[PDB]
Amino acid sequence: KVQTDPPSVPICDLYPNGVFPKGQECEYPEEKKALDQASEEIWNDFREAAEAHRQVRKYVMSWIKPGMTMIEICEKLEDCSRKLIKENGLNAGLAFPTGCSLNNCAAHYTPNAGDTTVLQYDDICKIDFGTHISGRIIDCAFTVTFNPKYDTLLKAVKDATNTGIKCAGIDVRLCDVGEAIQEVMESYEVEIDGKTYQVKPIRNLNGHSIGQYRIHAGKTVPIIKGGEATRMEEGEVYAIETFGSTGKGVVHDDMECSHYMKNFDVGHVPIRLPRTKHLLNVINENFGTLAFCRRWLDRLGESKYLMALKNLCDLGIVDPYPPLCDIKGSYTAQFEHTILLRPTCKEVVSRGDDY
Ligand SMILES: [Co+2]
Ligand SMILES: [Co+2]
Repeated sequence: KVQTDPPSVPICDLYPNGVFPKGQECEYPEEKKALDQASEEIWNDFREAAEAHRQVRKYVMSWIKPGMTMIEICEKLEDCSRKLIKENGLNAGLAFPTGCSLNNCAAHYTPNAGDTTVLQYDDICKIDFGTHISGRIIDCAFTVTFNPKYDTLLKAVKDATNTGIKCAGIDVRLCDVGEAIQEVMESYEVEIDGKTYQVKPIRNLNGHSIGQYRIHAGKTVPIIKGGEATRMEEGEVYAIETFGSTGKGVVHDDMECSHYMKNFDVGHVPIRLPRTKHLLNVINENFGTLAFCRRWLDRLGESKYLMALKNLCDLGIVDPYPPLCDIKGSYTAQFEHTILLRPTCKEVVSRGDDY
């Protein structure tokens, strides 16, 4: 068909032949064309997930408004994402929980059950959500504001993310990408409520390579100078993300934890404790090595699971990822895209007409 008003038609039904739209293709800063075409089914899975991400976020920008609760915003977004990705166990679905981190919090907040937080006119909210097909993950994120006082801070971070995307390429050193991002970000000065700031990158947050069912595959993309001279390689996939702040430019763990994920390297572990065994089975069936949140356990009918969840964290089977925040009173912004380092070109697979 054509897509519906509030979106409800799965991306795979909009593109009947199984061939999905490319993202932005870029020259990097024969045999390789054969090598590129050999992985076409993989690129196509990323593109299906990226078109779902494009259509979901456009819909979100149409209705997100102060006065909504954070739970209402997350549930309305995730409902649409499940429909457009055509959720099907671990073959298609949500790759990680909807981040909606506010103000000084830069990442890894999503509400748990009972959270009464309401979105305000002066809030700066980072919407970070992920889709996948067959474990091929799109990690892409943007910042929502309603007061025009944050416009230059948003522009700084968007320009820095685009600079990291342009610098990236096969054989490029990851430390060079960081230096480049920081140079652009720090070229911006902003004025918010009568105080001026030079925008600083959050130095202990980073982009990351992506692997199959593995949001963090092991290499990190720094956003300040001073990092490793490890090179980017042909065939790798990266989330190029940057964060800018008016605070210290450093985040710490804060608030209640909502995001959790099985450690990718831990094998099978026999458990006899009944509630802990049941919860690990629930995680293995529904999430595998993809991240989840407490709201997603509640939705599956689980209750009284918090001690079993703590047990799995203390065993090192699951890791907790608490919200990461700069100092009180500071403002943080984020923009992110997923890029594929194909043999013939760099594709910014999650690029849209919006950002
Ligand atoms: Co992200
Ligand atoms: Co990311």
